[PDB]
Amino acid sequence: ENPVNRLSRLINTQFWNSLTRRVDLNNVGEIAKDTKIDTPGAKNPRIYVPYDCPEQYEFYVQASQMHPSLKLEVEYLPKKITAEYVKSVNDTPGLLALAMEEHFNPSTGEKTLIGYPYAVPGGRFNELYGWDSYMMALGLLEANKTDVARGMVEHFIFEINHYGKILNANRSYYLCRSQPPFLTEMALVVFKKLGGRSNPDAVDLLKRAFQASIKEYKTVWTASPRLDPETGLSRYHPNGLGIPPETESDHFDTVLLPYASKHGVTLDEFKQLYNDGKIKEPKLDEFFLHDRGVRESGHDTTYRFEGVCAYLATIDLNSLLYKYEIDIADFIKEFCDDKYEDPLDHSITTSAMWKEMAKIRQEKITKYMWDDESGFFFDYNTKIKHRTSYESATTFWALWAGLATKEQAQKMVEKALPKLEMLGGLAACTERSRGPISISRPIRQWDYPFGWAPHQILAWEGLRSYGYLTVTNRLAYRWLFMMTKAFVDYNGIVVEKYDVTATEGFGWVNASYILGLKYMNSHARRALGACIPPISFFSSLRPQERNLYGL
Repeated sequence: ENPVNRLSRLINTQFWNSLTRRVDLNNVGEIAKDTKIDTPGAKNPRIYVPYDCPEQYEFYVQASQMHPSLKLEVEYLPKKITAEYVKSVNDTPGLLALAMEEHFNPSTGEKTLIGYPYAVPGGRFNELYGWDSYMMALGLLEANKTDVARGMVEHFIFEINHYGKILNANRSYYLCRSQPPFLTEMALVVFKKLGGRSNPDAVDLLKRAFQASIKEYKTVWTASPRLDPETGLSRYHPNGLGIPPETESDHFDTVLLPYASKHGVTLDEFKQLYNDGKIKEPKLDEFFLHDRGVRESGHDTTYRFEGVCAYLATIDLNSLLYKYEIDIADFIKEFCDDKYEDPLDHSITTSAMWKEMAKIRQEKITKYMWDDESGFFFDYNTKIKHRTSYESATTFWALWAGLATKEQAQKMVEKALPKLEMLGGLAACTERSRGPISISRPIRQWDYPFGWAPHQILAWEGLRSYGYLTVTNRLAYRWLFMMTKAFVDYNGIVVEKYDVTATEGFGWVNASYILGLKYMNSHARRALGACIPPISFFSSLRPQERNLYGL
């Protein structure tokens, strides 16, 4: 049996199941156990429920009573979840409620609640994460595990409605932070799979997911502080107070120690004083704004974002919002007779207005970000008004999104791609841009020489979209080879991160393997199975087949 098949098989059956979760009356305790925070208030597990969800409140109370052994506390959240409140529950952390489906005893008619199912990114975790869940949904759909993927769409709808945004993960201490947005596409691909228009259930889901997406776009991404009104582009600029509690106790000690010493106190004491707004240190308040912004960017961390992130209008975010605008334009044209009225503010929009927003975004991005010379869309700093020159694998999100001109795609493929394409796929950024590594300045995980699943997946699809499928094959081969070599040599371990230079795997890594194979014919599968590295494999082909890999 061929290792590419053993791994395919394992991912598609056993790993997704090992990675499935579903909240019922008996496990709520297990799932809510949190160790990331250690205070008296954290010793007991806890679940926070929104203010307008009484059945759900009843449910988790019932759960707490059926297993008093656990000491499961259950609080209601405020209708208005402010940053100050969120800080106020740092010492009493909790799991957040998520979507729940209704079952009914078909002869008695008694109502029951059971969690819509989801997947976690690794065997270690129990929470629903954000962007990881779109990639996993793609993977799950291929395994005909559509219900788990749909559950996640169900959950993101719920999160946007009750917590105001899609969350990094469904815990009290993440309430002020989001993730890169993929709801429109996530909802479209689950919808194609359940049947499309011919499925009343699917159309209802599509609608709920687009009401939500429009609310997310208007209230989170093009709003508040995250919008830079000058450019019209958006930043990862979450609200939030004080020190993120969930982190390693000592995580921030080296940056904090000088401040504590400037103020004549110990570190413990300085923490407290900061976290009660009693320090007036501007450049420390800024540093935590960027740290929050990093965590919201999903790229934790990289030198692209260290000490800048929340002033950057990223190609990352602004590509994804382009996608939002296009997808919403179609949705309104096709399922709202071309007039959508937002029920929350009675604002009335047409597909043409949405397309126009997209059009404008495209010009705005091109203007501030595009560099015809190198072939990269660079992030734009919005505080100092100046372009970046960090060469990121996220430049491909512009193909994925569909916002790049054909001339732009050519230039990126010809001149940018070679600076990112390493032995095992796309590195998250180039060697040049990472800079020199030292003990002062150590290796960050989302930089060269590392390559990440999501970056591959988005690029594969982006290039396929602009007619570069032949390049996707080459890139896929490189990634799949490297994953397959690892699996063989490390005695069955699938790994979190790869340098392109356990029993569960990892969500988007697993999904990357299955998505990658769809591009690979029999021959390529056999060579991958024989652990033949790309240079050798390509070199063995007749030049007609070598053209399938654009070589």
